[PDB]
Amino acid sequence: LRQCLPCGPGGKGRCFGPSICCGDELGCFVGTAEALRCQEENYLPSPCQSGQKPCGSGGRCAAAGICCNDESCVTEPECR
Amino acid sequence: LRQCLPCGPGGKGRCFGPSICCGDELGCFVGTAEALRCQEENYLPSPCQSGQKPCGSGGRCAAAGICCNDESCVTEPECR
Repeated sequence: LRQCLPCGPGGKGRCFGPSICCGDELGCFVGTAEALRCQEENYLPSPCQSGQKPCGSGGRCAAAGICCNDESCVTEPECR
Repeated sequence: LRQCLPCGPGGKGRCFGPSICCGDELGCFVGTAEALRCQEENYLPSPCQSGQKPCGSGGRCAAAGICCNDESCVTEPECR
């Protein structure tokens, strides 16, 4: 599968959704200027590979201590 | 009730959780440096007033198109 789109400061983050941009050390940007690029995800039916640990309801440990699916993010200790 | 703590760039955002900082036009920062100040919320038992529309369950429209509670945020059109 294709890698998820790079986003945020220095492209250190990855798009987990159309409006979600996260990096392990950066945290998660939801609906901010940093996640603007991620809008392209809506035009790629191809699911992407982040390589992050699965979590919650079909989620992914998008960042340290944060579990996000394509539309939400929750603080999760298990993601540390 | 006390107003919620200010956070983010130019203090235009406010803390909805210990790790969540949002601004109507800025979007939401979950676990990012912008939300570091929000940790202080953990040492304030009393609830704060954000003056924002309710949403989901316990959630508040923290930003245009985003509903958040103390530990999570979700893209929500009802918040636009």
